[PDB]
This record gives sequence, structure tokens and C-alpha cells, in this order.
Amino acid sequence: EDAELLVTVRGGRLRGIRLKTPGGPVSAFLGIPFAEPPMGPRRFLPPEPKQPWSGVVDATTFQSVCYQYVDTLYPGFEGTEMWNPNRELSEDCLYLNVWTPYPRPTSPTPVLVWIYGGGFYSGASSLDVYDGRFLVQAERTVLVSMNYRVGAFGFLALPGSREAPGNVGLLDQRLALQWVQENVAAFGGDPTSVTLFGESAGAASVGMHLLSPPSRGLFHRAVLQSGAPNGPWATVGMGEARRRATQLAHLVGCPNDTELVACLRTRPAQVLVNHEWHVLPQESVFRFSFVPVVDGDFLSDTPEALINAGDFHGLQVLVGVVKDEGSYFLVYGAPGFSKDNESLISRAEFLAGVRVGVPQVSDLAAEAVVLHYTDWLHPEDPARLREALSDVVGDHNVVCPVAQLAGRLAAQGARVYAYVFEHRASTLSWPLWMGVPHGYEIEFIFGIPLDPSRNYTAEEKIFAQRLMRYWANFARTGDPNEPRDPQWPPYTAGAQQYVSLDLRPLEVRRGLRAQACAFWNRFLPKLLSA
Amino acid sequence: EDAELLVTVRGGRLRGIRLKTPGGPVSAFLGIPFAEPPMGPRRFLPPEPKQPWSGVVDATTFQSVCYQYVDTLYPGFEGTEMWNPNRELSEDCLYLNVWTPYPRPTSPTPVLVWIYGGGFYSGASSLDVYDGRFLVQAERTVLVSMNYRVGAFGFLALPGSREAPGNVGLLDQRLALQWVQENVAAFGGDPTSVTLFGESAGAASVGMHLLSPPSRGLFHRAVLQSGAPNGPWATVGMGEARRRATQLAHLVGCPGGNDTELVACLRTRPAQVLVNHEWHVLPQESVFRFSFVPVVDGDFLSDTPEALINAGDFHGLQVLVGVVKDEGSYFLVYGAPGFSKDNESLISRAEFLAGVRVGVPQVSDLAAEAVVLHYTDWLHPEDPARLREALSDVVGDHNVVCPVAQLAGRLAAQGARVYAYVFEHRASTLSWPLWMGVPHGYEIEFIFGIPLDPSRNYTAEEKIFAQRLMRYWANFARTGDPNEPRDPQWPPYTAGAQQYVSLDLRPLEVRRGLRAQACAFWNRFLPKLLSA
Repeated sequence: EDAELLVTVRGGRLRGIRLKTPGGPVSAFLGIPFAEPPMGPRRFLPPEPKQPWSGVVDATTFQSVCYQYVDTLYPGFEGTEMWNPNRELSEDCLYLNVWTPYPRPTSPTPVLVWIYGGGFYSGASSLDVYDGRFLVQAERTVLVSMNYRVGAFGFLALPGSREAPGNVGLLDQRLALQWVQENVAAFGGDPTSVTLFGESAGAASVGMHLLSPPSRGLFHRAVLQSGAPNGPWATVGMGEARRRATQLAHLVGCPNDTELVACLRTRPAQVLVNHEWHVLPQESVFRFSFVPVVDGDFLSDTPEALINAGDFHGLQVLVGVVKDEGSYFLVYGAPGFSKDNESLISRAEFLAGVRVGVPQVSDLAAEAVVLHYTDWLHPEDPARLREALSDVVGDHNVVCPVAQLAGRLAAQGARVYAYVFEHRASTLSWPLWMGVPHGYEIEFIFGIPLDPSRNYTAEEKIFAQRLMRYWANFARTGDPNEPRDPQWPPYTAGAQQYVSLDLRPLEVRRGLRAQACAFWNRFLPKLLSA
Repeated sequence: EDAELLVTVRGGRLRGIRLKTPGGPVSAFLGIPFAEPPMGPRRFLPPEPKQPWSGVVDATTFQSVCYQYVDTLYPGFEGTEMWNPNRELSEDCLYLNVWTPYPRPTSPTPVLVWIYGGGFYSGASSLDVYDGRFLVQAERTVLVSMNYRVGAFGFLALPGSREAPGNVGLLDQRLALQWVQENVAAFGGDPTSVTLFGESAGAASVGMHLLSPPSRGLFHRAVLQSGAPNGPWATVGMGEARRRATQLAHLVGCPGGNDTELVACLRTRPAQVLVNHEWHVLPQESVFRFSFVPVVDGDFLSDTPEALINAGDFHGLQVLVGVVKDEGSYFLVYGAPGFSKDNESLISRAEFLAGVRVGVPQVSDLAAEAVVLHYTDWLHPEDPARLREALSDVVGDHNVVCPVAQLAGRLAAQGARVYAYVFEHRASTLSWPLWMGVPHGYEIEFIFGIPLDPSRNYTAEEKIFAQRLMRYWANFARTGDPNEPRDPQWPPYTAGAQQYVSLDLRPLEVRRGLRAQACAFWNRFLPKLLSA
């Protein structure tokens, strides 16, 4: 028996497994229960801490994936399948995973906590693309990831009710973070040096923990990749949340909040999933049914209000986007789009696509969008229209919410570093017109190209090693920079400097789409108020 | 008694004068009466045709300038003085001028009819810069200019009333155009080939004759320089005109309306008294806004110039339209905070923001925010030089470039043959500061061939340039196409390709889009925003 893979946490004893990497072994503890299973009467309720167990919990394999919609747009396609559940679905899914150097670090080591994205309706910590082994070996940090409830299970809210208070997926994340505070030293991690990082809804989650004081005491630094808590998709108001919960109930044959939730609780999980999409107020891309609700509890105000009121001295943040944030989402509902052709759309499809990509705004707002994203010298050029609709979707949903976060945080005392990730993976299976799509930096941050069984180039491996080093540096010191030789300067509201990440050395640039983002962040809200 | 200087028109006999030009002799008939003097009881009334006279009228010199405000912003400064009245002010000012080749043409010759600008509040056909002698000599056309009433005398309107119906200044123009139809042939001109041209308010006037059926039969082709009838300043609505007239009346002690009594009281006021109060009736401090301008009342204009343009069929119409390179700059020294001809006018962000409200007067705060959004460079939001340029563009785009672009675009899409230019030469003799670039009004002197005047000190290159432009304008008047037999060709402007040419010392260069991005904002979006 190997003593290095036996660990005692507050709940009791665990047995881990030794994992191989090209750089040597790593210790992993996978499928550690951190909450009582949120099933039956516990569905929709805040997570309860896992009760202590006797004997040895087997932590050598990933646990179940939280019940969720499975994408079927392109059956068998790697582009989509890599994001689908790779373990059986279950409501008993509240487990977390710890990776640590082998042998276990005898002294306190910086801790990275990963929060996966997936629109708050999907995701899992067990996806290949999130394999923590390479980061931990190369950069000698402790790495933790958790599962959290998604979809109706994590975010159905009847606000004001005790039966479905909403935001429980976020509380799942908070519980995992408290778990880390209490137990991570037992794996050689330093609880006073926790960096949170996440992508998409993951990044939005990180941002929400930053703005929620009970969470804020649980970690030190933050990395938000291609996402922000101030997106137009990441939060919903109490009224709309109630409307969606009620309509879901109706669709699954349920009729008083108490009675409504009790009926929902009798329904097989798969039945809620089957109707989740149908509660959205319109056809759209980049909108999801059950998301964090602003109800004055977890978030005492909108993330944007909180961001402007905050003193952020003492916080360091790393934020960034990929070169083509919008392209991926277009094939999920914009007319004329497909991964299987050039998606060269007409003006009419462009005009219709705007209503789909910027849902639930007035006709006047839509016209303003059309005004800004139309090149009036070439108003009908199919290729330019394709790019422009991708920009609309990406700017509105990711880039401009990230720029605002970065600008406001910097202006209020945080030290911010910003990047644009510009390398298109040689292994990318999505078409060339999509460019560097959303989500495709993650495999580089996790050092996936170091896996020999995959088909990445020699240059891509070196690049991955550079990225792991920036991220780990940031986790350790609050500054991604290596000792002098081209330096990554902090992002400020004035100079607006960021760097491009790809195979060539850092290049410093100015403005995260400053012109477009003035439109979304400064003007459009005024227009919507009137 | 020289026979070439004697002409009989319908009203009676005329004696003219022989002008010397650095090319040869030209015949000029200056100061021909075309209406009864609109004085006394005739103030504010539509012009009456001049009654026939016995004997010979000496048309040997420019007649009086129509009563008008005289600019005093920079006293003694050439750049402003050149636009000021150079004859005495009078309400008796309804005269026109004809220049014809010497000797008089023997076959019907194309006629160019000039309508001066001056914001509908000033201007005169007698200005040195409008001297028609060089055009006539160089291009062998007949040239005609008229005076029309300006300010209150031409545009004060109490809509519905017969004592001050409004638009009388435009009716002065129409009457002169009718005079051309009736009499131009006696000077050797072809009344079937009349080309109207004008600049600024003159260009807006031209556009309005295009959109008013009674005027439309009096000419054949049109040239609009740096102005359009659809500009936010060229017309006012019926209520706003009434408010302004009523306020002026109040300011000069005129009791607040039986309209007959009120106008009769106004008629007793010395001309200068009305002029002294003209500017103080405007709703707010601004640039590029004029108290008394054409009114949309159903009569002269049956609808707004915007609607008339969208609704019209313009097949068979040839138009030439253009702007100078820096339309806004000149106007900024007239009220925009931080601007002067005497310093760099390197304004702060705060001055920029305040200047936007001055330059885009009487729109909602939201509309103003939209303007700031589009004209701010968000990587350099506070750079003084960029801010100065940006405000100039705001004013120039909103008042001139975008209204011209809309006009050109719609006219083309609806059957007109349209040619568009951007004038890019800054005169060697320009007295305005370098930062103003090529300002509004400064192409005119080249179109009229002023550089060929010996007493002036233009470079030889500018004289060659002037000759090129005169040739383009005359070619257009003769054939509806500014082009010469092939060599660099000026292609037509169309809504899609949006092609225009740069005019300056180098050969024609073809370009696309009259500030297409800006103008989409002003022409397509802003109107929708204002309806909400």
C-alpha cells in the first residue's frame, strides 16, 4: 500500500491514485464527496456539508456528471462531443477533485481552483480537456475542480420561497471553496493562497464570488477567461426567473410555490432537462434558461452596480478573450449558418440574425446594432456580414462585458492583466471561418498538448508551457510576468493595454474593441432606459 | 451708341457696359430691375413683376444689397469682410445681372444662373467673388445672378396670413428665373438650357426649386455646392416660424396677434431695427442656425424636402453636387466654446461636450450622447487636436455633408444622373488659420475663375486649376456631363458605388463614399432615435 495516496480529510479517509505524465507522476484524488447528495426532497435546496464517513472513500475515479442537457447538434463530431458528459448523469454529482505533485508537497503550495463553464446548463469537471495533471506537474501547484448543479437543478428560482431559493449551483461552488479552506492543507496546499479560475459561465461564476462577501473570504486571486458576471446572459431578474420556473412547471404537468416545487420534485431529472430550452422568451443564441438570479442575497445588486460601487485595491485579476468569441454560437440558431459550409449569409439573414443574437431589445436598439456593424460601403458583402454577425454576438456577450469588468476593476484599485488568445489549434475540427473559437484556449492552459497520444505540434507544446507558466506565475505572485528579457503590462482604463497570446512572443496592444464596447457599455444602456 | 450694349427686354430698353477681362471683352448688364421695390406696404409681400418703363434703363453697375445683418466678429479681417455687403443696404434691392460674350452670341447659348448663399440672412450678387466676367469669357456662356430678400424681409413668416406668407425670398428667386425664361434670349441665351447653381443657402435654394413644381419648369440642370434643401437649418416648420416672427415683433414693440395688425406694426419699423434683433429670436445659442429661413407650409414646398426627395421621380435630371474638405471649421469660431481664428482652438473634452450641444442644437440628451459616441475616439477620448477635428466633423457632417450625400443618393436611386466632388485645395490667398483646412465657401472663387484677375496674387497653378473647374462646370451646363473627350474620367455618383472625385491641383482621383459611416448615423439612424 502507498502511503502517499492515503489522505485524511475532516470527513474521513480517502484513497487516491498516481497518474502518469511525460514529466513524471502526479497524485490525484477524484470523486471526493463535499456535499450530501442533493436528491429527492433536497432537489433545488442549498447544499448540505457531507457528513463524516467511516472507512476509506475510493477517490481513484471521476464521479457522475450533474444532470444536464446533452448537445445533439452534430452527433459524433469532436467539436461538440468534447464538451459532452463523459460519465453517467446523476443528481448525486457533488464531488470535487484534487491533483497534487508527487510526492505530496511537504510545504504550502499555491492552489488553483477551476470552475468549468457551460452556460450554467452543462459542464463537468471530468472532461478530458480539464485534466489537471499537466499543470500540476509542470507548475507544482495544487489544482482543485468541483462539480456544481446546473440547469433547473442549480438555478431554478421561485424568489422569496424556501423551497426553491435559487443560486444553489453557486452555493455548491461556495461549499467546495469552503471545503478547500478546511482540507487543502492535507494535500500540501496553502488555503491563504487560492486562485480561482474559470471560463465562460465559469468566469461569470468567479466574478460572482468576487462580488459576494461570504465567497470573497474564500480565495485570493481570480482569472476570468472569456466571461464575466456582467454579461447579458449570466444573470436574470426575479420576475423573469419566476416566470421561467413557473412555465417549466406547467410544461412538465405541474400546477402556491410550495405545491409547485413539490410537484417538480416528483419528476425524473431527465424530464426537466427535456423542457429546459422551451422556457426562453424567444429564439436566440447565447441565452440559457436557468442562470444566477439577482435577488438581494447572493448578489445584493446587479454585478454591474456592484462592480462600480466596489473598492478593489488588493485584488489582482487575469482576464482575457479568444480572437473569435462569437463564431461558435452562430451555428446554434442564426439563419444561414453551418459548420459544414462557408456560412456566407445575405443581408436579410444578417438582419434577422441580429434579432436572434441580440434578443429582447427594442427595434430601435436593433437598428443601432445594425448601424454600427454595417459597413455602409459594402452593406451586402456575404463574407463581411458573416464576420460582422460573429462580432455582434461576441462583443455583446463576451468581449464588451469583459472590457467593462477590466476597466472598472482597474479604475477602482485592482491590478488587471488582459489578453487576447489568437492561436488556432492545429487539431481544431471546427471550420476555418470560425477562427479561434470560444473555449479553445482552455486546452493550452491545461497543457493538453503535452499529452503524446494527442496530435499537437512541437511549437504548440512550447506554447502550452508558456501559458501554464503565465497562469502559474500569476497564481503565485499576482503577476504573470517572467523575469525581464517582452513584458505584459497591467490593463488600465486609460491606456487599455493587453497582450496577444500565440506562438510569437507577446505583443502589447491597445483597446479591447474600444469603439464597439463604447456602444454596448456606454450608449446602449442609455438607449434602453428610454 | 454701341449696339452690343443696347438690349430690349419685355419691360423696356436696357443699356449695358463693356467689361475688360484678361481674355477679352464681355458685355455686362448690371442692376436690371425685375420686381417693384418691396418697400413700405410691400415689405413681407411676394414680389410684384417690374412694370414696363419708357426710355432706357442704365444697367451699368450693381444695385443695392438687400438689408441684412453685417458680420462684425472680426472687423477688418479679409476672411469675413469678403462676404459683407459692398454696396449700400436697401429694401429696394430686387435687381439681377446678366453677363454675355462680346459680341453677343449668334446661336442660343447655355445659361448659368447663380444663387448666392449666406444662410438666408445675408449675401449679395455684387460680391467680388461672384464676378461673372471670367466664366463668360472662358466658357462662352451667359451668366445671370439675382439679389433676393434675406433675413426677416425675405423669410419672416406668419403662415396662413396674406400680409406675411413667408418664403418671399424664394419667390424673388422664382421671379428672376421667370425673367430669364422671358428675356434671356435677347442676350443670346437659350432658355431651354438653364443651369441653376448656388452655394450653401444658395445650394439649398436650388434644391427647393427642384422640389417645387412651379420652379421646376424654369430650368433644366442643377449644381448644388456645399448645401442641400434637406439640411436641418435650411427649413423651419409652421409653428416654429410663427414663434420666431411673433418673438421678433415683440422685441421691437409690436403687440399678441391679429396678424394684419402685427405685420402693419412691423412695417412701420426702420429696416435696421428689425435687423438689430434678428439673432435674438433663436431658441438657443448655436452655430449653423439662422432665425429666418424657408418655411414648409404646403405652398412653395408641399412637404419637407426630405419627403419630396424620397417621393420624387427624377428621371431626366442631371445634377452636380459637392462639398469642400472641411465644412464645419468656419462655423466653430461663431459660438463653440474654446474656438478662435487666432489660436489653435485646441479644446478640452469638456469644451467638446459643450460644443456638441451648440453644434447639434435642439435634440434630446440621448441624441447628443449618440453624437458623442460616434465622434469620440475611445482610445484617445481627451486628445485636444482630435477633439477639435471631431467637432468640426460633427458640425460639417450634420449640416452639409450628410444632407448632400442623402440628396445625391436618393436622386440617383430615383432616376437622376448625379456627379459628386470633394474640393480639396486650400487657396494660397486664404486668410483663415491653417487648422481650418479647406473651409466652407472657398471653392467658389475657383468656379468663378477669380484667380485669373491680375490684381490678385494667385499662383499660376491655381489659375490652371480654376480653368479646369470652370471647364467642368460649363461642360455640365452644356451637356449634363462635366467630362471632356477621353485622355481621367469623372464617373456618376450612385447609391451603391457612391463614387465621387477629389478636386485639387493634381488630376481627378476617384473615391468611394461621402463619409458613408457618419452619414448612415445622421441619415438612417438619428431620425429613428428622434421619433422616440
